[PDB]
Amino acid sequence: LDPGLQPGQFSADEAGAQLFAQSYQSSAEQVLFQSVAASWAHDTNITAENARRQEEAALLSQEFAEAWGQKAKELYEPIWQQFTDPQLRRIIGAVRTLGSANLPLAKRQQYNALLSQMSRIYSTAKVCLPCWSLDPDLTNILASSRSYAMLLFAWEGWHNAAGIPLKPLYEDFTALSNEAYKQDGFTDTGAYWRSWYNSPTFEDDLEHLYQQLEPLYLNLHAFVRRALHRRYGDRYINLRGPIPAHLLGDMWAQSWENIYDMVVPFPDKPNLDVTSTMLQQGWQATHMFRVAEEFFTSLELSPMPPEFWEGSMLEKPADGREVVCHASAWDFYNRKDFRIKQCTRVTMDQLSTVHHEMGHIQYYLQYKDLPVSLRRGANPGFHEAIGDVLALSVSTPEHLHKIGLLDRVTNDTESDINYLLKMALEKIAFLPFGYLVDQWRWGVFSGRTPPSRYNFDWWYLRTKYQGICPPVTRNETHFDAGAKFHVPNVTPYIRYFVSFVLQFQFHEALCKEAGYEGPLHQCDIYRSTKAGAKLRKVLRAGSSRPWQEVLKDMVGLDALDAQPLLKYFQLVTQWLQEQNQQNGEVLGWPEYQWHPPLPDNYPEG
Ligand SMILES: *[C@@H]1O[C@H](CO[C@@H]2O[C@@H](C)[C@@H](O)[C@@H](O)[C@@H]2O)[C@@H](O[C@@H]2O[C@H](CO)[C@@H](O[C@@H]3O[C@H](CO)[C@@H](O)[C@H](O)[C@@H]3O)[C@H](O)[C@H]2NC(C)=O)[C@H](O)[C@H]1NC(C)=O
Ligand SMILES: *[C@@H]1O[C@H](CO[C@@H]2O[C@@H](C)[C@@H](O)[C@@H](O)[C@@H]2O)[C@@H](O[C@@H]2O[C@H](CO)[C@@H](O)[C@H](O)[C@H]2NC(C)=O)[C@H](O)[C@H]1NC(C)=O
Ligand SMILES: C[C@H](N[C@H](C(=O)O)[C@@H]1CCCN1C(=O)[C@@H](N)CC(=O)O)C(=O)N1CCC[C@H]1C(=O)O
Ligand SMILES: *[C@@H]1O[C@H](CO)[C@@H](O[C@@H]2O[C@H](CO)[C@@H](O)[C@H](O)[C@H]2NC(C)=O)[C@H](O)[C@H]1NC(C)=O
Ligand SMILES: [Cl-]
Ligand SMILES: [Mg+2]
Ligand SMILES: [Zn+2]
Repeated sequence: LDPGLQPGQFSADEAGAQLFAQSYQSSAEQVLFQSVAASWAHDTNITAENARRQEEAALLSQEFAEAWGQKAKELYEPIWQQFTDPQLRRIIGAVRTLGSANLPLAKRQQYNALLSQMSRIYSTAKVCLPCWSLDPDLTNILASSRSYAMLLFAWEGWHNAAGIPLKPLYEDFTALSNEAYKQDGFTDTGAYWRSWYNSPTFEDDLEHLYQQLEPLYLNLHAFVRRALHRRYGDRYINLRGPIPAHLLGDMWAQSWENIYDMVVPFPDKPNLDVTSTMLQQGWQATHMFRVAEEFFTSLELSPMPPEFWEGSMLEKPADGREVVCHASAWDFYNRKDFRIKQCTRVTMDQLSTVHHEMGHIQYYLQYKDLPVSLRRGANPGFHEAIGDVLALSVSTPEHLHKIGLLDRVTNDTESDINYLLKMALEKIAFLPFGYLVDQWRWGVFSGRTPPSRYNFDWWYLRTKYQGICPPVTRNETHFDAGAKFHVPNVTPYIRYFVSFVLQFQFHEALCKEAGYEGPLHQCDIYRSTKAGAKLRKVLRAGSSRPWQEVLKDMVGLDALDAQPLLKYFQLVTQWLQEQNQQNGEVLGWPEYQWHPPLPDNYPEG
């Protein structure tokens, strides 16, 4: 480490800790920036040289973190929790957790190389014919093809191409991660991840939430399985068993909005999927990002700065460069550079993804003047919910009419059911997947799931919660959890389950502050400066305040609560129950061993 980046001398009391934090800040911006810039150079141009430069930057960040981290524990470990400044408690508490910087040099190098190699395998994998990339090719197949065998070839090809080679790498990463965080006092890596929510009842609280939500998923599941049976027939759909995992519009069966045209309850009404109108009108990536920006400024939040438009990657590069296409938002920690990297496609669900990533950017813009250690969300679920809240207003048929994407307008019972069913395919279908992914990963980090059971325990949870089955046989040479971005790219997932409940709490509170008095699912907060100011208060706090207190100020309650979500969907919850009873459906999948057969002469066709 450069000496100029090393800590000097400070007293072991609150007065000294304030000076320690100020000196840390003045060097941390330089070290964080160089690491983000090297990650950006790699993710937008994957090459062996850019991976070497990124690993070099990661090693330096670990040297910085060890030096200031060791000094913080030596001076303040027994006293920082009683300091009178709550911002200072948070800064010192973060600095004394060293993470991967606890490892000796050789294991640090091994750790960084695994992260680089795992990212490469996932983002360059391809499916070659008897080659397709995940984005756009395989995504488009899973969303629009209605040929069972074509869908199967894409699903099987992808899970085999990405999952199989990742397994040996993921076993080594898990061991090294645990060794690192044990030295910060955590029993395993999953305990560190859960500690961010600062709640001793976290796991029990989540389970209780899912108990209230499960009847809504079971009824959506049965209704959709019936529609699939009408398309594919008894050979491929078992009305009392799990759904084959490749038929629901998405590589992970994680949201089902892309099969809306196959289940719409009242097909005679206006098409609430505006994708064909976007293409007809000539929308491109730039229009989508400017339309999202103008919603934010209608609320008197900030526009995107010049550095955002000059630096971002909003389309897949056409020079054939290899890139990480998975959509992501980037804070460079210098208060100036903020960017999105997205291989944007012109569709309705991509317009929602644009809003989701721009919600992250807006957070970065609002808290950039805090110390670096507090430039985070109140908890990670807050960060995921911001863009989704705005996107709930944008998708209302009334808002779509205002921005020219839906001409015909009606307010009748059948149109309400269509809209809420489409929104249920996006939000309710996701709940089991958002809940199960880190149940799997927490078991791996704790040792309850060793390598010999990675796939056995993944498919137990997938069938338990989602009611789906793999459409070809799997064994422990397969590593199907590894075929989902967040696993090889080491991003925690329970933030998305928290977000999908929390965003309806935010929507209800902002709709009230805007003076709206109709049904919750027809609220549009567009141009409400009062809602804007309420949201701005949350965003400017960063992680300076306990999240339970920020939530109480915003919505009137200091805990996660499913009731606003239930209220939003109530009309379609009742309708789906009534329909399934009339069709004599079985709720659930009591034939839990069932798998579909292979198509005739497969893969030859
Ligand atoms: C669409 O129509 C609904 C109500 O009409 C219909 O009722 C069903 C039979 C079906 O036909 C549905 O398609 C549809 O819901 C309108 O909702 C009504 O909005 C008004 C004003 O926004 C509400 O009045 C307020 O109610 C609150 C309750 O707390 C009071 O505090 C206020 O003082 C005020 O009285 C009314 O409650 C609400 N009715 C229902 C059943 O929700 C909706 O506005 C309309 N949407 C559009 C875009 O025109
Ligand atoms: C695990 O599965 C792979 C491949 O999947 C198999 O595909 C069919 C045979 C299906 O009916 C299922 O049995 C399996 O899931 C197996 O890889 C095969 O291995 C044998 C011998 O090792 C070889 O002759 C085949 O060519 C292989 N197939 C491929 C596609 O590589 C593997 O044997 C199964 N068992 C283990 C422990 O990995
Ligand atoms: C499309 C979205 N990409 C993530 C996100 O935006 O959350 C990306 C990759 C992982 C983190 N990340 C970031 O951009 C962070 N730098 C933001 C931050 O933490 O500040 C994604 O994965 N989503 C959307 C809902 C369901 C889930 C999914 O698609 O599975
Ligand atoms: C992608 O990254 C590579 C580095 O791996 C860049 O290649 C370098 O480009 C500079 C500028 O022309 C040359 O001076 C170097 O000799 C190149 N190095 C190597 C190893 O080829 C490349 O420019 C990047 N591509 C884009 C589009 O940014
Ligand atoms: Cl999280
Ligand atoms: Mg989709
Ligand atoms: Zn996000």
